[PDB]
Amino acid sequence: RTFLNLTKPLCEVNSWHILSKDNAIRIGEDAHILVTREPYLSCDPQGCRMFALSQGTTLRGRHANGTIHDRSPFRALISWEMGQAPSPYNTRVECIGWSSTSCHDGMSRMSICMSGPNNNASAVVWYGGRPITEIPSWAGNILRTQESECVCHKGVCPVVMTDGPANNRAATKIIYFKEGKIQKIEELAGNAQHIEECSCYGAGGVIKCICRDNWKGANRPVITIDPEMMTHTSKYLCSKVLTDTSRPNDPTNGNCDAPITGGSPDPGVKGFAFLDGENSWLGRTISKDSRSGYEMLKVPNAETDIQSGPISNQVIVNNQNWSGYSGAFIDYWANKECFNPCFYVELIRGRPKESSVLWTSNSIVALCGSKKRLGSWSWHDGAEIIYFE
Amino acid sequence: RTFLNLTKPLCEVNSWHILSKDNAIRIGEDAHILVTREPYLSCDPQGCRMFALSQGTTLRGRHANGTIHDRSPFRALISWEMGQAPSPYNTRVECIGWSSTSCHDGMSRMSICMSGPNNNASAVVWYGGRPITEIPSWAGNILRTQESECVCHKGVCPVVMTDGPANNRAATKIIYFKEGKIQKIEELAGNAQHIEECSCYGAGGVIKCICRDNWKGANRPVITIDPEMMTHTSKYLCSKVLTDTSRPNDPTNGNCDAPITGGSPDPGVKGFAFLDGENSWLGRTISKDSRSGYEMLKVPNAETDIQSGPISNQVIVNNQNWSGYSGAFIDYWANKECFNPCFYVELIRGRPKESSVLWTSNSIVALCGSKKRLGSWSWHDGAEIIYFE
Amino acid sequence: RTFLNLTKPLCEVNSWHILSKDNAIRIGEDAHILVTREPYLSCDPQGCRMFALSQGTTLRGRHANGTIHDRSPFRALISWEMGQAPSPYNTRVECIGWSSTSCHDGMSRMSICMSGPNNNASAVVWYGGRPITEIPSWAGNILRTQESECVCHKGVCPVVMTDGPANNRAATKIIYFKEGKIQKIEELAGNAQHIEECSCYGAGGVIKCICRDNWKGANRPVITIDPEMMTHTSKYLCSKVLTDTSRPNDPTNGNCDAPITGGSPDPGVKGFAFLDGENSWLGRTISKDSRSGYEMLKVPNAETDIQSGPISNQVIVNNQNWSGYSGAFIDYWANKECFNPCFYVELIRGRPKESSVLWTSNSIVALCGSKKRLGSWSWHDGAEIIYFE
Amino acid sequence: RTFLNLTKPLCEVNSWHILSKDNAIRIGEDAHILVTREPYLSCDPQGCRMFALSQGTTLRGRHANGTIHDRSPFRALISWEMGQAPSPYNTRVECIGWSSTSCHDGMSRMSICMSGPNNNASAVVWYGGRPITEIPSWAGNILRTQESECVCHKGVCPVVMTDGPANNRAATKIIYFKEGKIQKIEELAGNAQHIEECSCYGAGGVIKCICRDNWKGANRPVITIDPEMMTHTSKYLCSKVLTDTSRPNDPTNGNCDAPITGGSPDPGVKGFAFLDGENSWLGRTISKDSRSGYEMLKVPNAETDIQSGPISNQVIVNNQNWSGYSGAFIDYWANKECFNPCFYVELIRGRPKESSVLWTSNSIVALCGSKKRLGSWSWHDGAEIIYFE
Ligand SMILES: *[C@@H]1O[C@H](CO)[C@@H](O[C@@H]2O[C@H](CO)[C@@H](O[C@@H]3O[C@H](CO[C@H]4O[C@H](CO)[C@@H](O)[C@H](O)[C@@H]4O)[C@@H](O)[C@H](O[C@H]4O[C@H](CO)[C@@H](O)[C@H](O)[C@@H]4O[C@H]4O[C@H](CO)[C@@H](O)[C@H](O)[C@@H]4O)[C@@H]3O)[C@H](O)[C@H]2NC(C)=O)[C@H](O)[C@H]1NC(C)=O
Ligand SMILES: *[C@@H]1O[C@H](CO)[C@@H](O[C@@H]2O[C@H](CO)[C@@H](O)[C@H](O)[C@H]2NC(C)=O)[C@H](O)[C@H]1NC(C)=O
Ligand SMILES: *[C@@H]1O[C@H](CO)[C@@H](O)[C@H](O)[C@H]1NC(C)=O
Ligand SMILES: [Ca+2]
Ligand SMILES: [Ca+2]
Ligand SMILES: [Ca+2]
Ligand SMILES: [Ca+2]
Repeated sequence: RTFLNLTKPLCEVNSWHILSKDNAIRIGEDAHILVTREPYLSCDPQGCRMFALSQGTTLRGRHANGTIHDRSPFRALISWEMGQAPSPYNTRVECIGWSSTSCHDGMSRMSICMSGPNNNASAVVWYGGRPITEIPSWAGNILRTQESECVCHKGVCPVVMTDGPANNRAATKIIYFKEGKIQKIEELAGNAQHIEECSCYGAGGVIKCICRDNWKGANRPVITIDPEMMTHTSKYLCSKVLTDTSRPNDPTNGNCDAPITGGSPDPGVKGFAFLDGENSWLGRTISKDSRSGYEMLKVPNAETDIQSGPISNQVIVNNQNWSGYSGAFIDYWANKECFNPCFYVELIRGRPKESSVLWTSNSIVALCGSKKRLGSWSWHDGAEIIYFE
Repeated sequence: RTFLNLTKPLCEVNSWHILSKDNAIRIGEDAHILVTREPYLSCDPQGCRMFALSQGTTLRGRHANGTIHDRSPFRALISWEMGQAPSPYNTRVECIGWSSTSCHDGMSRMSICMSGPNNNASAVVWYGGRPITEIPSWAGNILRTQESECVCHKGVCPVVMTDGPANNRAATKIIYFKEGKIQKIEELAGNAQHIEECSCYGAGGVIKCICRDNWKGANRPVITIDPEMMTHTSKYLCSKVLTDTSRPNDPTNGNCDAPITGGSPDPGVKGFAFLDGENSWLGRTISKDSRSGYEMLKVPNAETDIQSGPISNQVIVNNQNWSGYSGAFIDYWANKECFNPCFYVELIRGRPKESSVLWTSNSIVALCGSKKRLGSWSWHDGAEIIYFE
Repeated sequence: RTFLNLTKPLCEVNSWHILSKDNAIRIGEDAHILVTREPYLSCDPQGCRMFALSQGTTLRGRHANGTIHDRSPFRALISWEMGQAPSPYNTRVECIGWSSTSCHDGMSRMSICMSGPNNNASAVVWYGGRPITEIPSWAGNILRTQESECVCHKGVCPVVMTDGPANNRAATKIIYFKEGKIQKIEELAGNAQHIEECSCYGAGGVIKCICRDNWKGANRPVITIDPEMMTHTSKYLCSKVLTDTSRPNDPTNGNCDAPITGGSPDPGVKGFAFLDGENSWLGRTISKDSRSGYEMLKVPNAETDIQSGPISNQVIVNNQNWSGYSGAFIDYWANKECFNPCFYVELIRGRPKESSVLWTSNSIVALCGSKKRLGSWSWHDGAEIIYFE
Repeated sequence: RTFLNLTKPLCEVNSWHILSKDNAIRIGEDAHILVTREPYLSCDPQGCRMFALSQGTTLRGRHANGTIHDRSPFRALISWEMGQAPSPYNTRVECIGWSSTSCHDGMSRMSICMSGPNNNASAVVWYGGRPITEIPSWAGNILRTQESECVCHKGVCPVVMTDGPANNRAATKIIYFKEGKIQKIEELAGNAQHIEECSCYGAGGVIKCICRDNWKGANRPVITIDPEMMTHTSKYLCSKVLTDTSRPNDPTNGNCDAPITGGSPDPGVKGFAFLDGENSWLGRTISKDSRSGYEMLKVPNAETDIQSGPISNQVIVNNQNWSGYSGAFIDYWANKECFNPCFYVELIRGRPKESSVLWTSNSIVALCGSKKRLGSWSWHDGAEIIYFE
């Protein structure tokens, strides 16, 4: 084994093929399946695994009552074999807490969890299954991180974190790790005005993080990171195709260097994009208002062109079904000439959209790029809420 | 580890001994057992595994309701240790979809799943647990495959696929894979008029696939494949002993080169045969109308002689019990000078034949050849439907 | 790895220490635990495992109804990590059937299961997890074997099998296996008049099997096997201390060469003994009539002296609790200069003795020798039958 | 690959970070989770595991009724992957009994369990999964041991055991093991007047065991062990900060060489401390009467200074929540220059404090030292007792 180096370009992508689906809510109606939210996937030289924040209870259990609540001492980052649903029997605890990221550097896995009260949270950084570093809150307001995978290059794994208000200017930092140890800490610089829940991927020696501006923008901030120099720049996705939720109608032109505001009633959702000239794809909920549906839009030069619009689309989840967070990952250890973009959509079931149940949970679907023009259908959660009533 | 070569002849078979039985429906009455159908077994250097298409629900779960339906976004190919029943806790997801095949080449396992809507399905081809190739539907009508194992020789694994009507001429192809990559594609040639759900095995450098003509024939198509030249020929099993379901009474003579028009009310069922001159064995349901019972018939020269009839028989499942699909596999890595034929029978329970329950599932029984003359009994599913009422 | 040989002597035993207990019935009252009976343990270079014949249903499942019945197509030999209870999720299917034995030769494990109808049963012999040999019934009346571990010496593993009446003269054979292949078959020789369910162990290059005479004797047959010459002799335990169930009161003298009759209402139970001159121990149920209680008695020269009586005792299961079958095993791979005797007791719950439930199952306790004088208590099953009503 | 040597010093500790939490009671309200008590953690070269004494029943099972009872034939030491909750499906049985210790010497794991009746208990000492040695009771009154990990140096692992009354003078021994074999036995010497349930850790070639005086002292006894010379001394923690439960108010001065008595109604609880001059931390329940709350107190020179008081505190469990036993462990195989203190708190639920249920069980939280000043949260058992009514 050797350190992963981000030497390869992104693969050409013309459509998206099915990678995995865990059907967790369908199965968890009867089997012992943990309540989760904030899922993702991350790979290593041996393959890929699903990750999520457990609520420390099963879905049918009486303790599922109240799991709309985001932060508790009963949450933990868990991982499991891709495709399986998360049970108490097949899940690995990565760290304890209510916000996370994880990535493999080619040698071992780094996992990070924040826990604690809102005014006094702390991150614990784990490497190869052991705790290495702890980081106290710097702003006394919910120190928190990506909720999808980090990316490593020559053993250096940058991680984006935020501490401060969700609805105003906050203190975002990029922390550069190696074997779980802090190499360098940078304050956020550039034109992004607020940063949450970054979705990051690497290609051609550059890491790109596509994030959530919870304060103003319905356009997504983009942080571009040089993992060798350990420096970064930031701005917004230039395209007029707005990809946060809630958002207004797409304007005539986007804005590379400032938020495009508007939309109702919610300030943001975790999301992602792959940005590679003509080979650029933006995910978004189909609804401009709610976390419903999910579509992939091929928008050439989305990163640079304020007039860029879609040239193709693929519906991943139809607009009659619930979605949620979405994020980027790549199997960097695949036997391929290029790094092939993948993504997941979190399929939220229960509260607040479905208030006939006392709980909130999700299932997962994941897809990767194809150079072919593949047919598509909706990969919605598939559980019947009435069965849980 | 090296590539498997089909260098051995088939073992002499006089009797069939019990290999495995999972008793999934009996166990699943109380334990967390996934709803399945279209099962099979496939082996590798280390041992043998059971495979099936999950319905993404447990048997006692409320989502078992409606599982008569063949195609949904909640289906997946799953595999598990031979003999165990399939639960959410002991199963590996091989790929996502509603039609599959899988085989080990001696180095790693190739698995293929079709998914998507009827008019726009796609295959994803996996190797060593990673996605390698995607294949779009070529005829826009349920792109689909074997529902039992493929077979490999010197790294080349041919797979039979069909796209188009189930009740008319369709577009069948033989696709030759190596490490999940397409080496060659041939259109079906020869005298077989319709091809579904091929059951395939190898011996003496030749692969034979015994299939289901869903259009006209109650006699089964036979495809003979040279995996070195990557060429094939096709025709029908010659024997008067007709092996599809439904079928009419066995005629005075079979027909090597044309379908013999069937019985009532089913157009076909997946089945298999081992064809080796005198050492030839044909499986079929005992009922000529329906998926009930299962028998093995030794029919010397079934492949070449229209007058060939049985010289011995073994009842596998009595005709008072439900059967289903059946298929071939071989433990190619056994410590034996010959390749010993094995088969499974899918034991279907619930709908449509048992409509007092809302679900359709199955269990599995598997047997392999013996040179001895062994006694037999019926290996029926064994669950009491009344318990599920 | 190397083939095990049996050159070492038996360790001195002055009392018995607890090795394992699975509490299967206690746990299975509310967890998914398989119905079993006929358990045992067997070891290999890595450790020891528990074995039993599953009934192919959970204990709380509706299919547990009727599990008094000994033989069905839904039974299989399952193994699992010592001390765990047997669930559908942690058990390995060794083979399919309703009578078994198993042993490790130092290189791989051999497992044998009989299945089929009473008049036409057959054994399948597995080695290293693959089927090797099949053996048809020779007398047409429930071909059957030890229900505890066999024993191997320099690759040769003898197994005692019986085919014929349970209540009169039957056809017993010793079959000598190597790598699952038949080396030699011998008809039973000597003065034992009937043989069932042998409990076997090795020491000093010799295998002793202590069996059950179901026809006449309340004293136990003893078969002495030389695994190098592949020959055997047979007689009865000489001691006046009678160890089958049912049995009469112990007489003033035993009989080395004929069955001692008497006892009511049961013709026999599987049991065991370790016979090593002054270092000899006999197990038996505490009740003379019924399968209740269990005691270990140190009976110097039990194998050779008709007047031999106990010089020490250890109650293993008190006489207010149900026992069942018992048998011998040894960890032949321990880091010791001698082979230390171990045994298990099957703790039967449910029918026929506990008729308030519809099922029959068991749990397991296992103990090994100590040279120390250890205190003792009763290791009964521990479940409350009322909880299952 | 090598025997652990206790060469490294203790790391500097300024606050405590979360390591693991299993949330067993919350999860076990619906999933199949074993009833336990007396938990701990122990690590090896590969990772850390949770340990506890099972009660041989699940929490929702009818057999959970009466599990306040400490000693039965149905208890066993089980271990499982750190962070998971203990189920019948993911737990390894280490040994059978109702008092235990375990530790890894760098090569293999030693586990010890006591079992049997009060007047005649015995220990069985296991090494690398096999039984090695048995020790009969020397005082005929509940032979018993640490209930948390032992510590090894150059293959020698000392273990503190007690036999005799809980409420008067008893017979304590230190037994030095290597590969599970007794190297030396010492009678307790020094000023400690009664010893129970030692919590032990090593640093700089010295092992320090912080114990429970159940006879007199509310201050904790401290046994100091030289694992090379295999010798020891004993006394009490000097600090006026009393750390047993029940205890009186902290006096003006502690006493290094004799018990500080008082407190009501209970004579003791298992506890721990790390003692390293200025770098010294004492755990205790927040309540001086009952097993509620848990606090860590930095008490410089607690081991040597009768006037030493706290200079910092961290609430681990709030005083509105139930706690229980606590103990020391260290990941001796961490990639760090110093050994980092860790500890766990047992979070007892059910009887006798919560008598609305018929059972007694626990969950686990574990924390390790940080050199940082981290914020803190209460890590209580998050279950709602009403859900179990
Ligand atoms: C314990 O298990 C054993 C295995 O050792 C099992 O063996 C089986 O026994 C039966 C006979 O009992 C064998 O049955 C034979 O099967 C063939 C083929 O049958 C299929 O096809 C025919 C035609 O379509 C169907 O009617 C039939 O239902 C099957 O689907 C038949 O051709 C055989 O018929 C001949 O033998 C009969 C006597 O056995 C005659 O009565 C009959 O007239 C036929 O005779 C002619 O051929 C004989 C040569 O086989 C010859 O001896 C005669 O002189 C004459 O020319 C027959 O029905 C079956 O193959 C065996 N299976 C295996 C795997 O070995 C035992 O029966 C069972 N024992 C028990 C229960 O105690
Ligand atoms: C039985 O097995 C033992 C243990 O493997 C063999 O012991 C070896 O004996 C030879 C002398 O015959 C010594 O040189 C070796 O050092 C021994 N090996 C060990 C690891 O103890 C023994 O040879 C075997 N006996 C037979 C006849 O097979
Ligand atoms: C148990 O099985 C017997 C025999 O089939 C049947 O009479 C009875 O109804 C069954 N009882 C239950 C409760 O399933
Ligand atoms: Ca926004
Ligand atoms: Ca047909
Ligand atoms: Ca008898
Ligand atoms: Ca005390």
